[PDB]
Amino acid sequence: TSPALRDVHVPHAYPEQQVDLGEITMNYAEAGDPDRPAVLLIPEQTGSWWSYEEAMGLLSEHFHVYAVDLRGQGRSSWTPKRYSLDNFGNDLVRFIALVVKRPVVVAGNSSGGVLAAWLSAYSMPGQLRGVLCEDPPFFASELVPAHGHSVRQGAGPVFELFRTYLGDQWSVGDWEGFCRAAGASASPMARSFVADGIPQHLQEYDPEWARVFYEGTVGLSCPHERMLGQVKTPVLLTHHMRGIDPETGNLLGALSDEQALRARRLMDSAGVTVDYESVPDASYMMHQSAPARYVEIFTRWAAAL
Amino acid sequence: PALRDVHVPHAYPEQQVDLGEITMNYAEAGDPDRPAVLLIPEQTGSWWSYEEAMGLLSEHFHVYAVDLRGQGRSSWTPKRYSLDNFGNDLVRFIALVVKRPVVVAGNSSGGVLAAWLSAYSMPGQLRGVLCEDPPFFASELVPAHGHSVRQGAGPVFELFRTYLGDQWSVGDWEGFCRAAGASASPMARSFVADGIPQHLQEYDPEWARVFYEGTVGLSCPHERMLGQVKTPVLLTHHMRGIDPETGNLLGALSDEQALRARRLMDSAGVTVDYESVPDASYMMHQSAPARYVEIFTRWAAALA
Amino acid sequence: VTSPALRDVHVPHAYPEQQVDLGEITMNYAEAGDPDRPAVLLIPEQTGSWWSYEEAMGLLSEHFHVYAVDLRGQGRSSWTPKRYSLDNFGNDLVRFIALVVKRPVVVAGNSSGGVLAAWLSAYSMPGQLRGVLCEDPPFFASELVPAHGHSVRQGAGPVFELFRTYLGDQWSVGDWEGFCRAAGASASPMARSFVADGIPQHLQEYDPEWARVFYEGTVGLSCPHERMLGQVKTPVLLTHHMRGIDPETGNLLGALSDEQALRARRLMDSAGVTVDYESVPDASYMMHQSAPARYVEIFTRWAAALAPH
Amino acid sequence: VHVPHAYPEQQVDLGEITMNYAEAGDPDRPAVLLIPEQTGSWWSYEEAMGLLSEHFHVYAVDLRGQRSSWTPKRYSLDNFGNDLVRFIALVVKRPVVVAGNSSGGVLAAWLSAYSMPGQLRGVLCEDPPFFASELVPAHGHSVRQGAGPVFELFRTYLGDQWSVGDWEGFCRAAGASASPMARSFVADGIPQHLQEYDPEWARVFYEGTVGLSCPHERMLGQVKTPVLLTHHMRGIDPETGNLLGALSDEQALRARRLMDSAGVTVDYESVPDASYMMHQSAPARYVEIFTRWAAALAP
Ligand SMILES: C[C@@H](O)CCCC(=O)CCC/C=C/c1cc(O)cc(O)c1C(=O)O
Ligand SMILES: C[C@@H](O)CCCC(=O)CCC/C=C/c1cc(O)cc(O)c1C(=O)O
Ligand SMILES: C[C@@H](O)CCCC(=O)CCC/C=C/c1cc(O)cc(O)c1C(=O)O
Ligand SMILES: C[C@@H](O)CCCC(=O)CCC/C=C/c1cc(O)cc(O)c1C(=O)O
Repeated sequence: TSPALRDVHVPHAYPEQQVDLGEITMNYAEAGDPDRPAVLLIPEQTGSWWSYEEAMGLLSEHFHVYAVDLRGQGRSSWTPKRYSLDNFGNDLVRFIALVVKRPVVVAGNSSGGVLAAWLSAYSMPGQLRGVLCEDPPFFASELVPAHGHSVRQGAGPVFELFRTYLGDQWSVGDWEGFCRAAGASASPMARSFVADGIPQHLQEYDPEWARVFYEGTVGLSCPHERMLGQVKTPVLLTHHMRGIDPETGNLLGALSDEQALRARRLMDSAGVTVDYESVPDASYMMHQSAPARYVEIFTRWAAAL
Repeated sequence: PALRDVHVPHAYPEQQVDLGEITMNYAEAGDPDRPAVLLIPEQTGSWWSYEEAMGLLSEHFHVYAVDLRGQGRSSWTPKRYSLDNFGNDLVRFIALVVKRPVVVAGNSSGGVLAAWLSAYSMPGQLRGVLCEDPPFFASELVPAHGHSVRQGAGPVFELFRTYLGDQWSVGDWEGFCRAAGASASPMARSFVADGIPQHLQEYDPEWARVFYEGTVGLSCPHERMLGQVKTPVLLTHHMRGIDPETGNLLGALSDEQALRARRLMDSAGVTVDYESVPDASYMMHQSAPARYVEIFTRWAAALA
Repeated sequence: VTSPALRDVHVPHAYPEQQVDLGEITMNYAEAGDPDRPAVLLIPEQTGSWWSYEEAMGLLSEHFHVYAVDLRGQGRSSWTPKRYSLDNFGNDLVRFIALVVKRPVVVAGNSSGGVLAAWLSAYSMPGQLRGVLCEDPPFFASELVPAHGHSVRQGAGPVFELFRTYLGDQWSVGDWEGFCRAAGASASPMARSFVADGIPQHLQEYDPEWARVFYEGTVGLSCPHERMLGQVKTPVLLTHHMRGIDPETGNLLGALSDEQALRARRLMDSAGVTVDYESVPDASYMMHQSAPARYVEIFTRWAAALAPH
Repeated sequence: VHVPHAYPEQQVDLGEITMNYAEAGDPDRPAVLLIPEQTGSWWSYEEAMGLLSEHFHVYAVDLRGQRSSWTPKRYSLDNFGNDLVRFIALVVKRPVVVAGNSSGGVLAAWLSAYSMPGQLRGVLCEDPPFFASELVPAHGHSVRQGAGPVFELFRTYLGDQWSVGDWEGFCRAAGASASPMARSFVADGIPQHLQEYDPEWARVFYEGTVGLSCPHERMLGQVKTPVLLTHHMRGIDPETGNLLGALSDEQALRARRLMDSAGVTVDYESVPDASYMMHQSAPARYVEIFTRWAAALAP
């Protein structure tokens, strides 16, 4: 297995399509009847469009569904030195403008949920009808957050190992060294990656993603407080498992109760309807671990826009 | 300037468009059936930096001149100033207002953004770009080639950051003039004046911060942008030199930096025209409008 | 205001002032007590000069040979543009002990001075220190990217931002009017406290580049607190004064959180030293100045127990 | 990985670290302190020590991160420099003449400006990357246009405290580098001196943290002892525009101007045919230059 050669991809239930956005090619898949309201699905970090493979089938009964590979992931362009929230987000603006061509409901998981909120605030006018942020690391994914734990006290331990042992565009590729260091890590999420083989979704991932989160450059020019304070559409914030590790004090999960509270206050001050669904027993990737439950929450909220 | 009530009338009516995050102010001139042109001002310059050249270009072109975010009547956006946000604003402006392929001309930092659009616009948006005295590399904190911003315009930016401040929150013009008067940078000493120039009153000095601190282009290194340009490019290179007292760069970019930038743009496969005008000021479109429009029209006429 | 930028602001105090050339800088200091008694070094809080301790020095001089110092960028000590770092502050103090005190010392520091006392416990030359008192120290909370809890941006950072912008490096801006306007609009109670009664004398002696390097996270970039605390080599007393959470912002009030204190104590315990912890939640952060008798009581009680059995 | 050498080795506790060193010559003669280049141990000077020990009391040291303590997250010019201040005060206990090669010569200048008063009689800066080892220098080429390419490969393929240790991947990338210095490191086995090196050294130079709080122009403008600056091979690579050698002629001029304004005697010796480690590749030549200059210092 050689992720650096980008020859790792496998079949999926929907055909894969590509669009030139200008700087990058973005790979995506499509499901459902084009006469239905459009939905855009943005995956979690290290997740490709097919992170949503099962939920797409359920959602396609009611919506025209697009799921995308972000730059640095899947079959989309890898762009050294270019990974930032603003480049991710403007990629998605161009996708909506060039491919979807009608208003969309956007759902994103974790960093994808950060980008869904990015679009709510910063898309072109009228591109969006509402957004679902699925377990988003508001503040918790920033190096210098306005509120609560930083990324160094949450997912950063994992990103540090990715940066060191996998490297930009898999330039190091030391899977054995990664597993050795991960098995001895204080992060339960880090220890979770130790395996004989490389998970498929991680084979498709550009680990420079991890560098820009760990080093705090990905969001340097996009502070979360200013983004959250400027959303322009309804927002559903889903909040899954979270807790504090007694051994280290680090955050477990995507964001703390305090970070969720401050994020909700910020979006409420922007003048939009903010719904909050707390599912403390769910994994962060509910759209994949509990697809029917996720689609139930999604469709309930989508119907009331 | 902090209250943003300083604006005055101009030879053209001003229009505003909602791009999403920001409102963009601009002016329009010429016949809607002529080829479209987009003019991007230098740093601290509003759209009306191009007022004279617009008149001359409007005989042949449908001309748009814009205020970038943090300038003029466009939105001020604290903590958001980066090349990619400037650039994508302009992508949106072309898509929502111009709605036709455009020829883009940009002065200094506007010319960096002209090259940004050449490489990173949506497909087919651009026919070609004129980069008027662009500080390739020299406006970066850590350039691949040649002088850094700290050895170029950085001394000016340090003074703006310290004495004017983000969104004019400090606004110590007397303290700025005192310090600029004692600066080794000739460009800094050129701002000493009793009153605040009109263009600078409209300017958000957080601009100077993000250039001085190296954050504006952190996720947009110039060598990767220059190596991915996709349209014909005309690079005009105006006055430049070395100050013996400091070794600092005078002008927008050195001959070495122009050479390395042209090599990258050539490696991207595009036709790069290089016009060296070592007598001209960096803002030739304003100091010598007819000469600027001649160079522009000569080159634009030859585009497919 | 230009007087602070010209550094002609200094006034007399209760003790005469002395200077020593440490190499890069001149360090100003005051001395009290019997040279026959055990030596003590007092390190002020940020914006505080040696005379922050003036009253406590009188009380301590009864039983100790007391030295109180101006750090670089403060008081009459050298202002050093672009050189403000925990390592440069700390090595200044190492040289002061070596060149002036010439005896083992008990070190007591307030807030950032307490961070520097811990620095010395870990990183001084061998045998220079017998123990350190860390008076309300912002362990982790004065860092831009701490291992644990609140960052400086969620604590004292709002004050440092206003100092950086309106006072400026070496007081080059000096916009006190603008500072007060912005401060009166600030959510930080510490920020608002600086407005009344003009520019405090201690602040006029202060180089606000201090505030820049804390706000920008450069002061301790090469000196992470977790590695410092895990390598202390002397007994440590940590006094923990007022602290809480502001409901309006979630920001820390005080020097460090109870979580940060716990994690700091755990690291110092793992270093193999005796760690004492005294919680005084009703005290201001500068207890040595606001309640000198109470401070000297804590100090002397603990210093007595440093005596070998 | 450490091996025997021609001189016995000693260790001293400086506080945070233990410092390894070797000592040679008559303890009655004037003291000399030798600081290696980056990735160099004290025995970088082994042959030069023999020659110098006939007239001088010679000390050669391992800096932190090179048998001296490795100290993760603590590598900075000021921590390097204060280590040496402590070594002089605790070990040498007499004024010293200091010679340092490349980054060691940066530290020799550091000591001239920032040591404790009177610790130093003079410094020799052997091919020092003044400015050129900084991320944002006041003058000339930055580290990214000089030795940076090498440091980037060390950071990625070797890693902090050799935590990655992908020597094969390093050799592959180095052999294909446009930097001749990088290409020079390719070898089937790890050189002994590099086995002794903490590559977090390379990280802090590449990332510009090593000297963040120690800008070179303020250091050079505050030197307090005589300075000898030796300037070896240097040039421009036409393919990249990058600097070859330690510093440019422009950077040497700007450094000399600052040291002149500091108020000290500055001597400049241009040897454009010499490699940067003249004390190792041409020891007799190096000791001739040093012994001449040191004899002119006030006894
Ligand atoms: C490599 C990646 O799988 C590690 C993050 C997953 C995890 O910790 C589980 C708790 C949820 C945190 C998510 C999260 C947090 C971030 O700070 C950034 C992210 O992109 C995610 C993100 O997953 O996109
Ligand atoms: C007006 C002042 O605030 C900007 C500097 C003017 C000057 O030095 C004249 C020489 C040309 C370099 C310009 C320039 C250089 C940069 O590094 C960045 C810029 O935005 C410009 C820029 O003007 O956009
Ligand atoms: C006075 C002003 O300049 C600093 C504001 C101090 C304050 O909030 C009082 C509560 C305790 C925090 C202290 C503290 C905290 C830091 O992060 C850094 C410090 O140097 C101190 C420090 O005071 O040295
Ligand atoms: C990794 C090591 O090989 C360094 C590269 C040596 C080299 O290019 C030839 C000599 C010119 C530059 C030296 C130099 C330059 C720096 O910027 C920093 C250094 O520590 C040295 C230094 O060697 O100490």
